[PDB]
Amino acid sequence: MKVGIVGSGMVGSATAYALALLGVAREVVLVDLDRKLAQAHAEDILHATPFAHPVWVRAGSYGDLEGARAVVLAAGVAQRPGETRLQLLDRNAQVFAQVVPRVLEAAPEAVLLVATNPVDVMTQVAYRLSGLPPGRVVGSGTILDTARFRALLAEYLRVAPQSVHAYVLGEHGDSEVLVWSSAQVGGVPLLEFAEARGRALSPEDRARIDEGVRRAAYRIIEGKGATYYGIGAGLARLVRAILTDEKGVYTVSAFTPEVEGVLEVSLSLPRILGAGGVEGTVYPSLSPEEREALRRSAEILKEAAFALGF
Amino acid sequence: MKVGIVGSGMVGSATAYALALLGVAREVVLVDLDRKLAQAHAEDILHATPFAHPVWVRAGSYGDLEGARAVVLAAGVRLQLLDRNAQVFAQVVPRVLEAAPEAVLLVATNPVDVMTQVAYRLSGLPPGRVVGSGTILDTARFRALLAEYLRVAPQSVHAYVLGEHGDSEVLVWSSAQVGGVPLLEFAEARGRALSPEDRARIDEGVRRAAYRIIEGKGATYYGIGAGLARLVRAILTDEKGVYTVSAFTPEVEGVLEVSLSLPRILGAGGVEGTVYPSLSPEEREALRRSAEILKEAAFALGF
Amino acid sequence: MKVGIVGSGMVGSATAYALALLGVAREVVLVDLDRKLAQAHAEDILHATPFAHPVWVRAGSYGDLEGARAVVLAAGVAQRPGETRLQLLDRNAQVFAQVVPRVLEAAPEAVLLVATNPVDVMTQVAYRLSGLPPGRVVGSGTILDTARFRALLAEYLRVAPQSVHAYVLGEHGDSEVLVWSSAQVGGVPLLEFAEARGRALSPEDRARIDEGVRRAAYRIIEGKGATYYGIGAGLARLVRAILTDEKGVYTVSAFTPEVEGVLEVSLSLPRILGAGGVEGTVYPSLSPEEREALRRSAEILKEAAFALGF
Amino acid sequence: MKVGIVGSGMVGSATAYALALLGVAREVVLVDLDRKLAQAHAEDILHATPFAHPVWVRAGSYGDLEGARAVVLAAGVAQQLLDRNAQVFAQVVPRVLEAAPEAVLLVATNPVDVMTQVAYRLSGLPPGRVVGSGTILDTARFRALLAEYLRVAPQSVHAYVLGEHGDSEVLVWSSAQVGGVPLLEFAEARGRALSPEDRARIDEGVRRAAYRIIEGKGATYYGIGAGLARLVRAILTDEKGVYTVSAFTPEVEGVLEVSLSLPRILGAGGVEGTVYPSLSPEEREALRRSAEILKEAAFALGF
Repeated sequence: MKVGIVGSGMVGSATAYALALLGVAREVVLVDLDRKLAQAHAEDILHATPFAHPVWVRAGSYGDLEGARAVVLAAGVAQRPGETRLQLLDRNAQVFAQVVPRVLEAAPEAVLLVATNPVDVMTQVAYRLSGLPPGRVVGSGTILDTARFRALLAEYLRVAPQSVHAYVLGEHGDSEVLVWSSAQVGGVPLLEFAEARGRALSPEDRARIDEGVRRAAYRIIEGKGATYYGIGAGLARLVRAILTDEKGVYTVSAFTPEVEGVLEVSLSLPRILGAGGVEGTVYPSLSPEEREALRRSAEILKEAAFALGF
Repeated sequence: MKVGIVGSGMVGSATAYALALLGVAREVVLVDLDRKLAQAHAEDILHATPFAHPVWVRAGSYGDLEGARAVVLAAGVRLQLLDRNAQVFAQVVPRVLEAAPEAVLLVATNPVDVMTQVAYRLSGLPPGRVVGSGTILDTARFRALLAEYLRVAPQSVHAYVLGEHGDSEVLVWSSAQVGGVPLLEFAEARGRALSPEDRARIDEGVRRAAYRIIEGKGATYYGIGAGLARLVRAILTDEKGVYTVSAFTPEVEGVLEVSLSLPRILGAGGVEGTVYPSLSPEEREALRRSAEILKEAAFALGF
Repeated sequence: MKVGIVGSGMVGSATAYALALLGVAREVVLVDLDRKLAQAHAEDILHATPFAHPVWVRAGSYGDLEGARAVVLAAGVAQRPGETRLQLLDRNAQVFAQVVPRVLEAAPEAVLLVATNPVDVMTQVAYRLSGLPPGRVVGSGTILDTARFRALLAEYLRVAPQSVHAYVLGEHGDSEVLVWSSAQVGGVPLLEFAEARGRALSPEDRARIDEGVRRAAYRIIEGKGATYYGIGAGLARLVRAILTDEKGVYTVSAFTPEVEGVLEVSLSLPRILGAGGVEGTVYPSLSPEEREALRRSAEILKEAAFALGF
Repeated sequence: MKVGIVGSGMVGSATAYALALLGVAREVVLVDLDRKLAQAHAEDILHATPFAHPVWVRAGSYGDLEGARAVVLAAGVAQQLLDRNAQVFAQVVPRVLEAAPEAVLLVATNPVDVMTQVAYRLSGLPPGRVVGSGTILDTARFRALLAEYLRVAPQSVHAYVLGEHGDSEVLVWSSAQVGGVPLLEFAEARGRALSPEDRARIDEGVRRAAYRIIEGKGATYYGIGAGLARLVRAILTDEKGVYTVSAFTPEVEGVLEVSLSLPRILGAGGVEGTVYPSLSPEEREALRRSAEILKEAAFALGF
């Protein structure tokens, strides 16, 4: 099976590196305006594959994305000195306007998996441009924050992460929501389970955890200039769900008819991911304050789509 | 790390095979009165290892269990039968713990809940240290069938089978989650409302599995072999994962000092916590009843 | 991908088990005239799968082999009281006469993987009946013995097994040829490597090791009646090689035009195994002594097959 | 087990990432002067681990290297550079062994062959304990291109690149083996004659790889990251596998006291054996000269 990746900076290349080291697919195709950036990365990574799995990583054009069952969009541009947010956004919006049609031309039946930040808006942009059903365009969304939330929760409780069920919903960013209230451990309420043991989650712990989750990206960018390793592996996992038609549940961003009163916006909710993209939503119980933080996350996101016209 | 298995019949040797194929442990020691049987299974399995993982599978004595961090008891021979097996354990358990005072005991011998209770009493260890495979195959089969019906990955399905492993085990439909939401509410949102005949169909698939396998081939071993290996992995890696395994428990639904499957946290010291699911009146009554026959079976046997 | 197995005894079922636990194919189909036996084994193994990899193991008919890319033939009958080896071979050759056309009817593109003993003659039988090119019919042959030879050499030299290249060739069994002369480690000749390692490999070490390889099957049969775990995993690896078009080198049995002058005979030589089965033979340097042992191994198989009618 | 990585740039951080995704060690510790760079890379990678294996990646000081079996030195500093880096190693090496006295030192810093010699002198350890990545990438690429050309699994191709990592490295065509048989012979059997033209194409493919990668992206790190992770794994598992890595060598073709890549057996204590292949006159002579230039470079820098 073939995976494509458009955009061969750190995020696209680390995604290819993850795909190869985990042996997710037999073929990975890097596509980038800078033909020879794509080539350098592809060849650097090919040097790694003998020490892991038989995986054919190459640089390529959109035509070489033929039969790709999933195409990662980590396209976009290197921000400029003094280039504002909204400015960079308009630029990436225009990159996608060129990327999406070309990808879908070579790989009509590919799920499009959007990585480019801000991921929720770029997801909505690629959805509108694709002219596809909304399930076929999936954004990586909050998956790393969700998993980080699970990890920190599992740690404090002393149980396996895979026993912890817990979400981060909404915008991938400042307004994301940690769903404390219907989080579970082995199928039962989490806060309550904690309590029945050593100590219930304290105010200090909750916000130490909230800060562990919420300001991770800021810490990373502050210290090294950008995040890419984390999302590389998260994208690989999603690619894996798509190629194997897993139908696992992931907090990914997609176009959603309505949420908490807000209409036609892309954001992360728990969704079932398979060979054709997201194929069902799993809406969990929310508390009134989580519900309200979500409406609010949706609206922020809706307004950012307005400013781009999508 | 070394794993021990006492009893080199089909269940024990299949566990060794699953351990080796999955690469769970670097060293696996099969111990059996019939030494030549243990050696033959060990060597057969050793020929497999170049095609999987570096795992030293061998036959040995009780003393070769020294330093083993988990030991599987698969040494099985009506409650006359159940009497013979308790006699065996009265030999096995002291000799395992002599060579390996640190080992978590993983009871596989039928009936597993009773034998888990007897292993416990004989051990003199704390209760978390003696763990019976219990209902893990049935719980997983229950999740598998539900996942298929719902068209969702089994890992998103949290459903339990609890109590006594066998005919009277309790499928806990009532509080089953999926994606963290109620099973039935999720089932409708997938356009597959669970029908009492669906519910009964699935029930049949879980409950009658072992009976079908025995009718066709005379014994079951492939499933529990892999299940025990997964359990051994949990112990060796101090996973603290949740598994519906049997352990001596102070009280279940009023019934005191009985061994049976509940959702339990499993790590390097054995089970170290219970995660008690929500039960409906029917299920609870079933469970308390299950707990009762087991309590007095153990009691008939002097345990 | 789908793999079929005909014959659901201990060899066929242990093979299904190894395929499931190692996650080799998405679907495994066991076919046995004794349907309740096939069904019992498939369902026992299906219960293992939640603890390893998603694999659909099921019992079925020849018709259910359709689209299979490899079918393991572990078909056969139990020796009766006072029946000769050669009488048994008759009855088994007859089992293959029924099996082979039915398998090919339903999965005309499958590589056939023969496991039934004596594997070399049975490979010749499968090949003649199939009507297929020689590359399509492959016997497991001596892969277990070759693997053991290497493991023993490894442990003795203190070096990783994958660094040791030693072959067991010819007829699977007492007649097999351990190729000492051209065995190499790290590319260079075994016997100095041992030297420049502070292990000389007295003639007593080679005798120890020859007994280790040659007499394993006997020891196992004497202690438990049959072997199956070893070949179950050996076969699973051959299947993986076929499904991944690996073109790896294995000492497996195939119909060979000429070996040391003996014509049209099946036995193990080093062979390249890929999606179409064996696609090349690698002939290692042989010593006068080994060459004559191989020649002689070949002509006893040639006779036995012709005497059988193949 | 714990692995240390000193130097948290792209090589050091790609290595930790490789180690994490492949699930090689349970603890990965990153050490860098720029504490925040190390912390950021570590936290970035920690976010990946839920989607691969349970691995604890973290920033730390030399003290946190306690009990590390292997420590990667990718501490080259941004640009006489030699001298510069030679000083770094004078600081780094003593600190590491203080925390991790059984630690094999794994030099990644370029030029890797001299640095491996540097690290060795300062080590005060047995020669095998200091191992430089050397030509492992080029050897693997050489095998990959040959496998591709001959239509055969890479695992079957036994071919080495030896000597100095870089433009004067030696492809050992003469004694290369596929499936145990001489290379050129196997090419025949395949009907895939290795002509001078084909060898030139393959040579360029191997020799000019890093050049091409530097030109398109500015630096190389993904490949060496996975190669180092494999070397680390060999060490942690006491594999005793054969790798073309750089190590201090008493004499090579008559040149004395020089560090360069030869096939070496790699285990828990570092390299514990050298496997010297047959060399054509051309190759032997090219290797001899390379070794000269290195032993000189080693001596002139003060090692």
